[PDB]
Amino acid sequence: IAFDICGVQPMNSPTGQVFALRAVYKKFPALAASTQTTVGDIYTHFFQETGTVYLQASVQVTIDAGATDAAKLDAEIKKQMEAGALVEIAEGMATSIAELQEGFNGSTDNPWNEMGFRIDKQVIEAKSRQLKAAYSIELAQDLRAVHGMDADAELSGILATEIMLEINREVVDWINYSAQVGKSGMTLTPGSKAGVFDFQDPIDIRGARWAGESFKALLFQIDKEAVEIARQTGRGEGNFIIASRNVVNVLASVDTGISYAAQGLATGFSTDTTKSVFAGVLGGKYRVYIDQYAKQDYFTVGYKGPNEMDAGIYYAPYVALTPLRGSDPKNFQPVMGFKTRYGIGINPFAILNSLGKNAYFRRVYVKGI
Amino acid sequence: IAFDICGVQPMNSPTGQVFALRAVYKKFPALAASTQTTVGDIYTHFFQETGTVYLQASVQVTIDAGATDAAKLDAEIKKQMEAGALVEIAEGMATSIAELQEGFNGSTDNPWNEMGFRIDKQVIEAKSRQLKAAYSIELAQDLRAVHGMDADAELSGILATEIMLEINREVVDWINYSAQVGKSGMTLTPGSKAGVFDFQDPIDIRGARWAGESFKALLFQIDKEAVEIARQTGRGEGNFIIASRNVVNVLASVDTGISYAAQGLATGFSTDTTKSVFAGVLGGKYRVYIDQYAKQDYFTVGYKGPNEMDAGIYYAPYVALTPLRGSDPKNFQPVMGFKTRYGIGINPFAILNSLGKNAYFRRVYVKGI
Amino acid sequence: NLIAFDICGVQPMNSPTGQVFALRAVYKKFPALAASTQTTVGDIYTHFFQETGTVYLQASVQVTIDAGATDAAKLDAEIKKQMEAGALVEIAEGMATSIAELQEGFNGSTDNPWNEMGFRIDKQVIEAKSRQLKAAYSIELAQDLRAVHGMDADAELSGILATEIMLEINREVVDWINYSAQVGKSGMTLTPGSKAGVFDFQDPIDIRGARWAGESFKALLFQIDKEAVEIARQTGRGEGNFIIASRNVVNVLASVDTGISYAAQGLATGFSTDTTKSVFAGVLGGKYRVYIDQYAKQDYFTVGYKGPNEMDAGIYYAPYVALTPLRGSDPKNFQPVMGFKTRYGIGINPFAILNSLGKNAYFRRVYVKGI
Amino acid sequence: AFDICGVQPMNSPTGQVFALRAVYKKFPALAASTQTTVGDIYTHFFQETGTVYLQASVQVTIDAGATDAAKLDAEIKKQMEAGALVEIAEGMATSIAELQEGFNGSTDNPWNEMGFRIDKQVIEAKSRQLKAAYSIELAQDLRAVHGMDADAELSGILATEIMLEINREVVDWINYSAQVGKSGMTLTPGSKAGVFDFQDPIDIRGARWAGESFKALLFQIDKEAVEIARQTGRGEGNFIIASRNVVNVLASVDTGISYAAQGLATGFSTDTTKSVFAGVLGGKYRVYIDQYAKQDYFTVGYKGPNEMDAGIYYAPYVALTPLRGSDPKNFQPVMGFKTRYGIGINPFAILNSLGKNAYFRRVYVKGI
Amino acid sequence: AFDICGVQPMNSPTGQVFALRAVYKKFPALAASTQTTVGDIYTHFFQETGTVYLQASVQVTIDAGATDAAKLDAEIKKQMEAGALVEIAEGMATSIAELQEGFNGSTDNPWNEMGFRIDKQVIEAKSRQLKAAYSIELAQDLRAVHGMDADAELSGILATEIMLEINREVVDWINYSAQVGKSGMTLTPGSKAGVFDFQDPIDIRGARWAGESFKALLFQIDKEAVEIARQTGRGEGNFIIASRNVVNVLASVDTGISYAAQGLATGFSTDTTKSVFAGVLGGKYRVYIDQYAKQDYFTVGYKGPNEMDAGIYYAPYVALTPLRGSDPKNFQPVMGFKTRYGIGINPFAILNSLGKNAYFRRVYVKGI
Repeated sequence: IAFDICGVQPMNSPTGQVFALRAVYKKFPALAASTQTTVGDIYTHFFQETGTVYLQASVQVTIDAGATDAAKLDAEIKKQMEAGALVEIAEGMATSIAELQEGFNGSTDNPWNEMGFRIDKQVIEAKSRQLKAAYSIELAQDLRAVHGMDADAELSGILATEIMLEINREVVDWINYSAQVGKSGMTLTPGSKAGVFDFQDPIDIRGARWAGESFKALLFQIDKEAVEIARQTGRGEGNFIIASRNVVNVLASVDTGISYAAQGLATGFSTDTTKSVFAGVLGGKYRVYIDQYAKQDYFTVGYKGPNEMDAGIYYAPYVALTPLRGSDPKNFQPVMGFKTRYGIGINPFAILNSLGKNAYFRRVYVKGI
Repeated sequence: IAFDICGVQPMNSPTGQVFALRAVYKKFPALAASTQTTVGDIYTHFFQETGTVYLQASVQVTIDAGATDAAKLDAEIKKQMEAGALVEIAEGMATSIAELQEGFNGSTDNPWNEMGFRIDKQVIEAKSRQLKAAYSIELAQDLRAVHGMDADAELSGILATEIMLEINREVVDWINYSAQVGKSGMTLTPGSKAGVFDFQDPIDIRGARWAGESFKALLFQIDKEAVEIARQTGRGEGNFIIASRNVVNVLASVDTGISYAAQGLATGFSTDTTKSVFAGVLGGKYRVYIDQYAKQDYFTVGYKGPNEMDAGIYYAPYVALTPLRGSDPKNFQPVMGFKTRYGIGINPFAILNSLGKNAYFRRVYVKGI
Repeated sequence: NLIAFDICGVQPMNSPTGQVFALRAVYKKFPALAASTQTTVGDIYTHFFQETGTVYLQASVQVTIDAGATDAAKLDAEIKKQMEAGALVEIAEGMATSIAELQEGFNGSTDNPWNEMGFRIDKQVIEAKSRQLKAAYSIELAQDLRAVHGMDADAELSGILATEIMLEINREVVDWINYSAQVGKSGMTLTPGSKAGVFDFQDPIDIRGARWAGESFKALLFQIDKEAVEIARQTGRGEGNFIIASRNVVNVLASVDTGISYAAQGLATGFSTDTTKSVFAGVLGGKYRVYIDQYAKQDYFTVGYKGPNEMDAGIYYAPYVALTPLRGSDPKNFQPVMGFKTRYGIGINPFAILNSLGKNAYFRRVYVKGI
Repeated sequence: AFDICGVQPMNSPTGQVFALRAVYKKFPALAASTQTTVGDIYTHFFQETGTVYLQASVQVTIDAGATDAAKLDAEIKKQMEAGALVEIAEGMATSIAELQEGFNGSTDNPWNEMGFRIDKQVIEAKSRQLKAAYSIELAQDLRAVHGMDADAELSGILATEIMLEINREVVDWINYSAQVGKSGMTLTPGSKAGVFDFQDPIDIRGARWAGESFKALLFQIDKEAVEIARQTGRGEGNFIIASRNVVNVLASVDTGISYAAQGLATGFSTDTTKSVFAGVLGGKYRVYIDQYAKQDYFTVGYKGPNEMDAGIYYAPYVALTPLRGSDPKNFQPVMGFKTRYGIGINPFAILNSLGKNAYFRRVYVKGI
Repeated sequence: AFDICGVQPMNSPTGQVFALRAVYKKFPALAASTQTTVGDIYTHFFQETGTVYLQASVQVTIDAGATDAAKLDAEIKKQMEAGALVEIAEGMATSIAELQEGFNGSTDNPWNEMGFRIDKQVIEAKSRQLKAAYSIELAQDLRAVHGMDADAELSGILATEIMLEINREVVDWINYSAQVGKSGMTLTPGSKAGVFDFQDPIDIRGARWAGESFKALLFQIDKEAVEIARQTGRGEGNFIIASRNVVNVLASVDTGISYAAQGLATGFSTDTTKSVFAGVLGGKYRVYIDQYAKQDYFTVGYKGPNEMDAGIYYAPYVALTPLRGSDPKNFQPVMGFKTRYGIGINPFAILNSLGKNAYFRRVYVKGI
């Protein structure tokens, strides 16, 4: 039943389609020897080391007029930077120019720009899941005769649960195939291991002591992943986490009164285990699932809007729990099960071109728990 | 009453039977010199140190075509890895291939959809148990004369308590016998001692500082056992813990106010002791009961579903607390006593097929408390 | 003014001599593992290692243990490897029980296996043992206590003395508890680096490597729980329900778990309005009802068990007489006396004072150093 | 992102907004042989480090033989070490000015204008507009396949995008005009003059782990808020505009300063509600997430209760006026909207906006 | 405006206020061969680290063969370790003094006295005035454009400013009459005699990061508060007046000491109302922001329940009295406000006030 998690847009035919709100997808004069900068303006300089900077003047200062040697010029600029005379910003300076130029050169013309979205569609097959039931008469006969049980019906209900669990696994698995590698690039700590959050590694845990602090550090990496999702998808920051039992046990220990075992269950001695759902209030940024089938130890930060076209992944059921019945006359032993067909969708990002591309999701390997 | 964690059903006739819902029960091309990786694709390489890792490309980078020296290749791969160009993931690869291959050329066979269960039944006798009061007239005369007591009325309450305790012991005993050795196989720490958790052993306690962290390390092993139960049963994570008083007190010392001492009785100066129930729920997940008769010191993790038929162990009280009364003329001392006939059951897993074999339970010996 | 025996049985007398009752409890060839043995999962074999005697090993893996290991040293080596591999698992008494039940259960019979309730239940005779005190005071104070303070003199002395005799009998009970208590932190309750009967806060072993007092104090509690368990096991009645401990120990215990003891904040706020320090401090961890031994001689605590039944204490006191007055004067100086006598009788669960000293299963005493 | 600025809406371009624009002593030298008077202040230029004022705590003669300035400095240094002379700067500069005014005070007629100029600006109701630009087949399929409202939904998206762009623009002007923060008056001498680097021991003041480090940024924020208070003459920063990284950091401290929200915390896909403020940091700064942050930064700004006390203005005239049509090159549908509002700024003398806006301080952030 | 001072409001200039102005051991040596007497206190000079005062708990003979001061020190030290001899310094001086004073007590004729003289100061109702200078066009536009009462609202600003300016002036005088804080009795030996540098281990008592460094300032504040009690004879500092930076520092320490008036922040600057105390530092000192702080600093001061125990007096005579007219030279309207109040301090003797007033101690701040 792990479909609330994504868009569904159920099909009424295989191939068969879903929709997604796919996104559309520094010129400063000079900072130079003998030039007096003007306060509030910005000048550009290439340092002999580490490329260029863009510095805003706070001080109207003439910089080393005799510095025909960049080494001297660099030194004076550094002194002026220390002085606060000249201050470095990078992309933000690009912005100031863009705003400066468009403001001063603004005109009516007819510059209707576009919503930042391509908006697109996919044709998907109603991919199915199932294998043969094979159950006996005698069993069914005694379940009813002994306890008044509905026999086959109960067995069927169990089976139906197993179907949903297998689907849930597939949905999650697809997230974890299409998801981009998290804790990478824009989301790395300079001293990191490039993709693994190692609780025993001071860098990943930002120098944390005690489980309290290192656990918060994990959530911090999660916040970073959510931001990258916003940066690449344009739909806002990551809105959910799917994670291994180890990860949730850790995150559950952050903010304390957040993740639940649905302990009313245990209180009553396993009254309804509901092992298909989530349980809680971690932070306030991510909806969350406890992946009981996690192969080892990881988390993935995802996103989902209120609109079904704003998932980045889709579950579009065509056939669900459609009963299959029969028997083999050689012994008349019965067949009871269900057929299903649902198919998946994945925002294009242009399965081979989905693997490692899905900007709505970032997958991180977890170590050290 | 141990009968919170077993199936009951029960029997209105010995021989006689119970039901049990029994279970039916990394290939990448290469990461090598001169190969330009493709973003999202996964490449494999065995390092001269560490061994094989699998890295997922984030960057379309040629891995040093001149790195014909495996040492040089390791250096280049490591460099690209540090760069975040190639990121290490472990289980992620195992699952990625499985879907890639199945998706690409999958099929359906003749999938009259199933549940991964055989579901079966076991015939049981109403195995008896019985106790005798074994008391004298002289005692009875004075309990009445001295305290105004109803003599064997009290002995009866004690005796009844004693027989139900013995029954409860038998349930626990069979769980402990049926349990597979825990902290074994899939649940071992490489430096571990095979089936025993030793609080003085830095491996078992994961380098823990003082009792606080060490006690939590025990909790950690318990969760690992609970998972193994889910893996083998196909039903779910352990729902209860049976453990020695030492272990329960240990578990009670971490994960806050879970296990209760029935503090109202302590406050009132032993108005009762009520030492006959589950102490509480560990992690909000496992009901934990005290093994009042533990042979050594230990814990057992077990699973119990909502269905009585999903216990792994069964108890069927056809006859219980039937009083006996009389005298024996040789000493003419009174006769008072109790008898019961309940029988036990196991999930057959084909007693001979459950001792040290039953998937529903895992048992670990505990040292060092 | 309190008995401080609210953790023990009374069974009061109607005559000296005099008696109490107590619910005294009544009180398989695993086949040798050998070279070439093909084990079977769940089966248990006996193995004698050249070092440290025997173990019992359960198969987790259906494996042959080196048929060429005719040398016990080789057999041990293969076994150790199989243990490292998780193939073979060591448990001792925990196995003895499974073999016993399988064998006894399978080969059982209706016959006549009626087992007894696990209780003997017996009685003791107690004389109304007496204790007594005198005021030993002077008349000149009685005269001026009245003239100067408006005091009732003798009346206050009487109250003081009555208090003292009650405190002294309560002290006597504690001494008997400590006398009879078994030594705690002993046998079943020892760790490998332990010191047999004493918890030392300056000893890294006792504090289990604790960081500062918070953790060290908790370590003391952990030892207390272990004591409670051993008591439970030996008496067959369950975990210790109360603690008697010295001022230093109690203050330590009250420094953890936030509110186990009453601080007597009403009393303190009002500047010692009525101290009544003859009362239980409160409940440790919500588990043990704890009383302060205001007369502790060394520094210590005793953990003990008490059921709801007066016959389930392990120690008994049967008040026959209390505060019977004395009045007179000593002609050697004609100074006055006031006084009291009590009579009560005490008992101890038989546990067979000869069978009491260091033998009383309901209690475990541990000394504490380093506070 | 207009509830953090004055609005003063237009009913005509040009058009204008109003703002509460603010209007905008020889201590005797200490010398050799001079005995100080306790509590008195003297001027002294050290050969090394220049001038300080020296306050006497001790009535001490400063080495009558100290002809050489080097000797005079040495005796002063010794007297300083001894606590006899205390080295101070501007607190005294004000003390003497007030002392002197007291001394030379006179009834006269010293009426002084409250320190305000109070002024106005003429503004153009600058327009903005976006179009749907979409294929008809898409719209036909959206409806035909799932009963979606097709072009109607695109219209809703577009209206949203326009509003987001307007907020974007307001932020961009704030970050155009904002002064450079973590500079001047708000620097630690060992700092990088404008960038807060979480990997840099100085910026984080040697903080132990993230908790303390995150607070260190909030401390820098308070320093910025103060500089704003000082320069505007109206009060400390009241709000923050920041990148998600910065907001997430600040939201990680002080338990509940940001919206805990706990309704979108463990479960699945109900909403994202991405149209609101993150909360109030420290109970002081209303904070909004810059969904278009280019790299990683934040700005601290002041906003008073009056329309005239924002330092920046947004004056809506026209909103979401629809466009409908098609592009004949392929006859594909067009929908869209146009708005008009216009902006303003405290004059501060966009010529006088760039890097001059006293109501705001912009800080570049890295290392998160 | 200030109102944490004595007010004793005047009904005339000159005109006066009152103030409750302040008036302002032969231990036996411990020695070789001497058996001590329990409870007695002996003095001993160790060859190293000066002297101690040791009280006998044990009647022990201190090594009669210790004729060598080095041996004597060793035995004394050992008996001290033994608990035989217990060390206290001034506490012993007090105990022996009491013994001596009690023992030799006599009526004689030293009737003692409250250690006060109590005095009076005549003060003028010093005036202050501000102008409006509002133009006609401004008024026409504020009414025409926003429906504003123009001059009336600008007047509210003007009146507020004269109130604030006086409040500022009162504080300024406190900051000059105050004695140098972090001086003498309140210094760390390695200090700079009056400035607290949050980056300097000496001032921050070895503290790690801003958290503990900031806490170290609280320590210095408590030291100042004590010095005030020591010299005033009336009590320890009760309040802190400090720069925004310092108040923010204090706010960050122990958290609940001061508040943002976060309801105003929450409501988007409904008001700022920052004319009241931020809170109470540590639950001990009421703390308020000097929004006009010149550099960066804090002053610790004492205030008794009696107006005459303030150390500073403000005795308002005239306040916020409006000016009305016009000026035909440009024919613009005339508005403004005036006050009269008068101030003074208790010097415990600005000529006799600067750097002298025991009620207050002022410290410079660096390194935040």
